[PDB]
Amino acid sequence: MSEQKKVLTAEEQQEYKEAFQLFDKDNDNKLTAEELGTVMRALGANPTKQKISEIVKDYDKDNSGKFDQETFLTIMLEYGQEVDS
Ligand SMILES: [Ca+2]
Ligand SMILES: [Ca+2]
Repeated sequence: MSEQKKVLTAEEQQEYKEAFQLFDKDNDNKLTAEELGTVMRALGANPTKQKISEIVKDYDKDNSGKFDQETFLTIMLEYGQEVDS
């Protein structure tokens, strides 16, 4: 295959699986605000810990201050692609 899709495809699933897995040696199956900020930076540019921490505490208040793969997979799946570039 000449073309490739790193979004809403198997490539995205594996990419994120290893991304969170490698950044989760504690084996918690989740990532804290700080951890999420590191992986999120790859999707955006380079935000501040205080900024990301505020979004995590506001986006994750009905659960906790951690991130679950299911949440990221659901959001990326509902968006259809999220990023265009
Ligand atoms: Ca962890
Ligand atoms: Ca949550």
